Amino acid sequence: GSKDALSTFKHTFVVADATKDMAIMYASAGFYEMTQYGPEDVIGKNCRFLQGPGTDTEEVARIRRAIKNGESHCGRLLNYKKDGTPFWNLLTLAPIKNEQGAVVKFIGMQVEVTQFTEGELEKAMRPN
Ligand SMILES: Cc1cc2nc3c(=O)[nH]c(=O)nc-3n(C[C@H](O)[C@H](O)[C@H](O)COP(=O)(O)O)c2cc1C
Repeated sequence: GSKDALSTFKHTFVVADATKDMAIMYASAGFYEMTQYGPEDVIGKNCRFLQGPGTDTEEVARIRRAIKNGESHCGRLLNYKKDGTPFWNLLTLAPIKNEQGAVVKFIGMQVEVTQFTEGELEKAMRPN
């Protein structure tokens, strides 16, 4: 669920400033809760700091290329919370362009992968 109303009180995202080398300019409350990092470790930084051992170099290259090309993208990447816990991050990226069509910012929406249970599916599919 995206390309739909987005606020911090519900969602996990960050916003990068393309005019400052894609440094994060804003992070939702969910982002801090998910990663365990606080603003002092995030604002002004690049989100690559979440990557670590075993993060897939070819998925990282696909992200880098999508951003350079100004394209939307998603891919699952291994990331690490502040305590060193690995987690799978389903990262969706979307450019933000000005009226001249230049990329000025990127939004990144992260979803920490959790197991989806037969019970949760029953709830999703449960009629009417
Ligand atoms: C808005 C935005 C959000 C991002 N969020 C994450 C993230 O949650 N985890 C991550 O590993 N990389 C994230 N990235 C990707 C890195 O910032 C970086 O673009 C990627 O590692 C590829 O560039 P590099 O090869 O220079 O590291 C995000 C990028 C952007 C632009």
